[PDB]
Amino acid sequence: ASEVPQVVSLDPTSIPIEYNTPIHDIKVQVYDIKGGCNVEEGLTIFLVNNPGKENGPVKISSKVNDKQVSEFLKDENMEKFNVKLGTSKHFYMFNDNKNSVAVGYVGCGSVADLSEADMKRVVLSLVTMLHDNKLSKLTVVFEINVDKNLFRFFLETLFYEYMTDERFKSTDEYIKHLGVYINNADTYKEEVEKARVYYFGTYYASQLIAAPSNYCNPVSLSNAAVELAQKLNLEYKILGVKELEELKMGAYLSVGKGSMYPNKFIHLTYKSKGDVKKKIALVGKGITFDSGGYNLKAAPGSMIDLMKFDMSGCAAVLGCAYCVGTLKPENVEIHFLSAVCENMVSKNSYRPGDIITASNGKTIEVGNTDAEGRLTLADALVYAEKLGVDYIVDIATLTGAMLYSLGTSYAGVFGNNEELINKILQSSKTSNEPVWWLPIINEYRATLNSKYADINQISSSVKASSIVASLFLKEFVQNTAWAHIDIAGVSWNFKARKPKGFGVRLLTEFVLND
Amino acid sequence: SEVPQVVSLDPTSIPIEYNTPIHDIKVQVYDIKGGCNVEEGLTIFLVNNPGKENGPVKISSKVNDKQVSEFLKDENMEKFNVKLGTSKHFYMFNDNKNSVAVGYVGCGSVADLSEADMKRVVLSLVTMLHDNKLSKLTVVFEINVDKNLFRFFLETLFYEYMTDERFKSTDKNVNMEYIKHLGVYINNADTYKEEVEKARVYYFGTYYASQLIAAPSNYCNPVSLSNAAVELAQKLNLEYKILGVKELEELKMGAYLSVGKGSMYPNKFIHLTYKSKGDVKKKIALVGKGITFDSGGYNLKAAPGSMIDLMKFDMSGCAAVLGCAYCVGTLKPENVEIHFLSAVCENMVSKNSYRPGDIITASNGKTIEVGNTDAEGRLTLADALVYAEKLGVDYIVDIATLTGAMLYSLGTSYAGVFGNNEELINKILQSSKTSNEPVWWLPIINEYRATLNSKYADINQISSSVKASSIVASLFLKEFVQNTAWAHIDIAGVSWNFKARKPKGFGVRLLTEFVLND
Amino acid sequence: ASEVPQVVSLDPTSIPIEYNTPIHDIKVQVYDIKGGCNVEEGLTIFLVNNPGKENGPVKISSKVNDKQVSEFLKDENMEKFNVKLGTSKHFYMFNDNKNSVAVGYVGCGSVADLSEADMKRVVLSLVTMLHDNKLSKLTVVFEINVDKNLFRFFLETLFYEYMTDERFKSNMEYIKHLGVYINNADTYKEEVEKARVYYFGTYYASQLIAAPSNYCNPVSLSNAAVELAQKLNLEYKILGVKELEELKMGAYLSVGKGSMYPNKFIHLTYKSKGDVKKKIALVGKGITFDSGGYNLKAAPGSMIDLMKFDMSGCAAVLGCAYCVGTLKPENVEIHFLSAVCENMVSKNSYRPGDIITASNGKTIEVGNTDAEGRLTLADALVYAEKLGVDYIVDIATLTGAMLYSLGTSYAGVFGNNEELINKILQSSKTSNEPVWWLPIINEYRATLNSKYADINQISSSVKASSIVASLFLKEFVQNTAWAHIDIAGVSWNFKARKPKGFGVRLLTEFVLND
Ligand SMILES: [Zn+2]
Ligand SMILES: [Zn+2]
Ligand SMILES: [Zn+2]
Repeated sequence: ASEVPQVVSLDPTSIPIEYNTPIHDIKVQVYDIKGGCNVEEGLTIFLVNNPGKENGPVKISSKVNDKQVSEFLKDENMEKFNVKLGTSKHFYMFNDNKNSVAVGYVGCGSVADLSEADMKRVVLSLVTMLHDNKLSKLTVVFEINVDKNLFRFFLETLFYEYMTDERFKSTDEYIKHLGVYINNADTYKEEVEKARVYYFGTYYASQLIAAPSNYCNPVSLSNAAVELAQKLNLEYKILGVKELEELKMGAYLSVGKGSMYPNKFIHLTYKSKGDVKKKIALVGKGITFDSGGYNLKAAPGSMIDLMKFDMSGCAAVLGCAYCVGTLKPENVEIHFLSAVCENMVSKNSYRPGDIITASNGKTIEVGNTDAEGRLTLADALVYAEKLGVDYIVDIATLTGAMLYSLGTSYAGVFGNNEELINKILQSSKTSNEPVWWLPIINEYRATLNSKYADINQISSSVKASSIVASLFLKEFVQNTAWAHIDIAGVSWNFKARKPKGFGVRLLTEFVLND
Repeated sequence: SEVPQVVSLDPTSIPIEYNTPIHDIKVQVYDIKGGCNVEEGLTIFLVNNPGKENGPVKISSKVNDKQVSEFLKDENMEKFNVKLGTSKHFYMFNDNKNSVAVGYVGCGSVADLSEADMKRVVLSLVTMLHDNKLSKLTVVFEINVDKNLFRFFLETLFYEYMTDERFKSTDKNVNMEYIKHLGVYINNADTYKEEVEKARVYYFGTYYASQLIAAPSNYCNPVSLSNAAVELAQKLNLEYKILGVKELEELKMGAYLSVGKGSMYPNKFIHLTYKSKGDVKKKIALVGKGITFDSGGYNLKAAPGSMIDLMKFDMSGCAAVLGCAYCVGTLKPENVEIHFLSAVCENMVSKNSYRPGDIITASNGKTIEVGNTDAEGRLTLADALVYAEKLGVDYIVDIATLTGAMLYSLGTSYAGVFGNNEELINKILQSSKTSNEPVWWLPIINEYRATLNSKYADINQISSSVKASSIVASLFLKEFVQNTAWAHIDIAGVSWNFKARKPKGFGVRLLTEFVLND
Repeated sequence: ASEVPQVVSLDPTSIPIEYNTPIHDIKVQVYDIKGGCNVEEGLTIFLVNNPGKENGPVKISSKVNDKQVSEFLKDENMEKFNVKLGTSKHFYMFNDNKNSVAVGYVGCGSVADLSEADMKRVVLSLVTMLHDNKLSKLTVVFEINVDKNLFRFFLETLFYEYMTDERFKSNMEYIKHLGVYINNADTYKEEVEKARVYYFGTYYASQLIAAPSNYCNPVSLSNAAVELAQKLNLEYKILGVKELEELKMGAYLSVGKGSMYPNKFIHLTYKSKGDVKKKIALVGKGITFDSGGYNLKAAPGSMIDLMKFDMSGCAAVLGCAYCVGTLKPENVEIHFLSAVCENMVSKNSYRPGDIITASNGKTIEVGNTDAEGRLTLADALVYAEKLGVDYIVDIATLTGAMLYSLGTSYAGVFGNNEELINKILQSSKTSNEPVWWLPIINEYRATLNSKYADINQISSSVKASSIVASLFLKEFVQNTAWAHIDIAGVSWNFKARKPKGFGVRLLTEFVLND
């Protein structure tokens, strides 16, 4: 940890982090639906669908251990309501002990197998029932089929969407118990604490992303990474400017020349206690603010105000270290890397046209100072490869063109090894964080031929930027299976005006499945 | 106090002319009933024809000279008309056989002249003084004007006549001489005599504001401007205090300090005070926006129409306040205590600048999410308004070149006024009427307040959905006044005279009248 | 009826209009709150506040005539909920007779004086419940204070927002009963059928606006006006191209030159049965599609896809004819005028630079074909002044600058007569359609001095376009009190994606109170 420089004494010197969240105090109990449902304090919600009958009637199938409640929920009363996805209703009644109880349902539609996006919709409806109601307990009854992974996803999403970030509130009551009734409850029980770990990894990444760039700068972000490593007993090394110069990391150093915050390179290590059978490097893009540099983000739709989110890759990688440090997988050694800097406008900034030398000796002609993420990634990839790992996976908010290709719902994966790419797709399936494979088109490579330097940073002819940037990055991996995840489109949730913490669960499923 | 320089040729003060040639003009008001002596220089009749649009010129005064009277006969004048702003020059020999210049300016056919009408009349008169060498001008009012409008006539004649040559070097105007005497003939002269020296004080407050606004950003920076304010206070015997960065850190003025983080000039907060001898009945804070240059910061002013070359003028609010301090310090009103406040800084691009997305904390403890670094004026004004309210004052009035949207609502002639108290608003509209500086009341629409809701901070600096940005800025400002009558004058559209390529010094007379009226 | 031209046989030949709406089937009853509440049937909603306590607990005071619901409404239950403006909850339960009811509340925040905008939010939250409700009755309990006009505004807004427009389409049932409990119920009763009339005026204007330009064109619009006039027994005349040529309406006819639809000038008249003491012309801008013409709407932000709404003023004037023809004021004669045409790109369109002659003989130099609204209004105003009326009021979606001056909530009013402006502002207050007085600054008039014509259509220097447009219109009224209402910013509800029908209630209040 290093001292964070300040312009004025009011400049903050750390990122505030909440570790002990109210989600962590919630006691979760899972019961088997075969024993019937007890219905007492709090709110009890049934998840009901009607397969094949679009907006069909509600029917409650589980046994309920209360005669008054069973009478309320009989088919004759419930058929006046429907299962349209996301629809919900609240019921109030007195039970067999003459106590008042709150019951309800959320509609899960008429398709038997819910997609990740469907389930999020169900969760959002459920969370509007928790907001503005002081409840001590929620009980959820699954009258719908879900596999183990989708059940976990239900929990993670619930926790994440319910949790509210109030770190930056100044002048401006969570349940204590969650009951779940499900068929074959004993097989779903194992997902509960995994879900709690996954929730905090994602929420932790989200806290880092959402923290503005005066709070979250290269020095305070690397200090947060140190403090994480100390709580988790990971090994850690933060490389500063003198060390970076010695390693000849001139692509990464040039991007950070115009910042008042010194570059800091984050290297965290998890090692398994047993024989190591696989070595992995996870590389996240870490630009704490992206002004564009002398290629300033001034054009309509450039969104300079969103640019604190340009370290979302480093955040996903640190959220992954949290989950890995907590779950403790065997047989694996994982390095978590991020070349952290800030891209600013200064007398000291690198310029359009500058020629700079990366730590593998390749000279690069800078065509646009706003394509800085690929320069910092190029030195981090060289460093990752020198570690002698089996796989290198990077994750980055790299290109705006992602919005035009896959949009805000799916991230793109590119890579040089099909087996690795399949493992990432497999991890997408089991994490329920959607990614789609996109090609590295070798025909475009000639457009990176520089008249003067070994290579151009950008294409002056090809508009397919996310592909061009993957071609550039590929030049910095000589002999290792490598994949690149571009999360520029999926990282920020525009509708809810907050980060998704996207990638933490995807990467962690990758490591654990391996 | 010491102004930092990058090279030794960078200026270390704003040049300021105090004893201007207007101050050397001897002015005498004479009653028209005695008739006009016509003996030297230029004599101009202000003449109308009520009813008859572009009607003929007919002189109504007695003139105590046979020759000049002969020249001014109706038959001779009938070739000429009274269309607003039209003028003519005559040359003749009086009874003492000395050459004499005589003339008229047309004042139209509507016997009640607006502020804009009287401005056209003065402009034509000033064209008659330019490119001529004259020792004496006399003006004969053959029109009806109230006391305020007669004073406006003199203030405007003085301001428009005065030429600002501080930054000329090889191109100083060789042929520029000023009159030494001004005679005015008018009905019931004794009653207008009091307006002469008041006009002279109002002219200078206004010209002084103009000098600071016109001074480029390399002459007028936060250190040199706060230094000029100290000098002004010292000449007037006002109490004064300039708060520096260490004091502003202790006061926790985080919104104001974030704006100046990227500047080579330390933030300086100006606080001057005028206090009447005897009973203080009203305490007022006047707060002026004092951004000495506004580049936009990282939301740089790069879009077509953004006029970054005009942005030395973004301290026009602070100039108005300082010109007001001049008039107040000179005229010495009773029963008031006036605080003249400006949070002065410069909005620049640097490794040190604040960024879009940053969350900063104001001196009242409110956290603010920056959505655009070029909305910097309301961040500075938020901390200045907290400071003003902690002074225990009865009224807070701020004046500011805040939003370019003023050009689309009121344009270049009228300023907009917003506020939280209808009595205060009405006092401002009243002073608008007696100062002849036009203002229009605009609404603070509370339905837009929800668009300032921030997901992370207590409040957003800017709306992402509402385009009525002068209204949104006022709703933002209103959050920094808890329980005091407050009004806000947006002068972004009126401050610069685009036609004449100079400042208006808008606001000095409006604020003084407001103070003196109280 | 004129025949509607068609390019293909599938082109529509009329505007579909619903006259008998489900709102017209609602039986409304108003009871005094001091008597306590009958809650035995249907959905009951309490409007509740907590003055001084930001986000304070809900507390319901009314005595209710049901033991189950009474239990539900006890303080210990309701304090789980808060009063933040627009927040709502509602619960299904069984009443003392084991019939299904539902009960809830809508939060009215912590300030006793509700504004109109505040009241819209309350209504929207109530409407959200209604759009999921199939109980046959709604009871609204006012545990808050509102004046007569605000209560009528509550009803108008409830009816307007509840009603949904399904004319172009190929969960709920509309209620049949509405009960209101409010203090001084006897005085509020006279507001009910006035609200229902104002609601339909506003909805009918809305149906015209929302109808796309292939349904709603100069011929189909003026046909609709004739059918309206017939149903209300108003006098009517539609002026066609040959009559408009005889009348020398050169400015209006030039704007419509490029359209396939002939210009149609609408003139309806209501005349009171008694002595006529005031004569009024209401003139509405009626461009059924504004492409901009050769000055095409191609710049970012020009919103060409919204430009079916450029007949909003005409629609307001026609909604007002409905209300006036229904309510039948005494002592007045009202002329409802619109110069209807469509502004298109064609070999036949007028061009930037054309000099055109208005029906008062003034020659006009066209500087921009997208400032067509004021050309059509110039001839309409001349037409109106020849009728010999006491007051002319025009209403028009005239300048996009309105979004930069007053925004989307308040319209601007400009005029040549202080007393008429005062009556408009007073009607704004009583109709709850907000307007703000803006000046006609005479110093800008010189910017309309054309080198070649009598006058310019636009300024080439002044950016205050709403004022400049008003200066231009003012040249076409010689000696009559006139006011101009610019509703460009307030006519379309961008968040709800539908028209407001703005101006119907303001116009009616103006005519009813004069
Ligand atoms: Zn970037
Ligand atoms: Zn500014
Ligand atoms: Zn139009």
